[PDB]
Amino acid sequence: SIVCDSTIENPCIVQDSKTQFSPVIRYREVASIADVYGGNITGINKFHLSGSEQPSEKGWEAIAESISRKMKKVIVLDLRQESHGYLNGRAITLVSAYNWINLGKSNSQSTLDQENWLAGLRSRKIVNGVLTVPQYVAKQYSQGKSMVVSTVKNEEYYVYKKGFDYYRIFISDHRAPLDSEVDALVALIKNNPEDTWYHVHCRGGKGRTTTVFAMFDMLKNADKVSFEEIIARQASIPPFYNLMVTNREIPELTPYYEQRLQFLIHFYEFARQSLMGYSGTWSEW
Ligand SMILES: [Cl-]
Ligand SMILES: [Cl-]
Repeated sequence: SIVCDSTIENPCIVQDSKTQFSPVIRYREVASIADVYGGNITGINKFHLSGSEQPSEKGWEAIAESISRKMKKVIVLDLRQESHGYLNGRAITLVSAYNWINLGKSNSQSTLDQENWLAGLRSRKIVNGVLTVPQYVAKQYSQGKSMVVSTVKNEEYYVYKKGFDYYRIFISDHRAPLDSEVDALVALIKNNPEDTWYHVHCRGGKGRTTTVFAMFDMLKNADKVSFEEIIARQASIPPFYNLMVTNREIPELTPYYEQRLQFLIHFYEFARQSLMGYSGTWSEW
């Protein structure tokens, strides 16, 4: 064996949930923008759209209860390209630098690599080297804990138990979606009833989820609401993620945030033209 070092050759097992019982800390519902935002709220209040970070086992119960109270088919939209799953009910990720373990891979290969990784853990009596986020950030690669394996599960296990559907859109962390994934999101929305509830999530519940919320908003409203107002209103509810802000916590990620913003500007124009009569796909546009 080898202690991890955050390279694609020797990636780290990082536990995202403090425990299997940890609460959801970036849960929000897009429709609440209508109750909070002081600008243009046209077209917001009828969305059936919630989002979060990656839940713990118990977190899925909280999300299901939140959705039930608001309520229709529910689709959980996992935006994560990177391999992830659960070890004894705790959310875990296979982490290389900038959380890009599956960067450049086909979606097929990303799934195969995840399921092979999880199968390897599942076959062990004990898993070693499980880092917390603070330990990973501090590069304390050899200070991870061991866990006696009770269960190793993918997200689908928990989502299906709640009677929800699962659909994966493979977006690299900190980046814009690729054209295939944009087409897949637009089609998913078109191909399900207008009343469908989507619970959207990524790893941290920040950039990817907010990007997708903005895309949903543009697809419905870009012909009547300005780009500026869409982005600002999506920033008005917790966690207050403003897609305009491209200088964030990690300076080395600025290029990707900038490219994501340019994507959003182009998607806005596509969405507006689609509401004005353009019948083709994003890739064709
Ligand atoms: Cl298992
Ligand atoms: Cl406006």
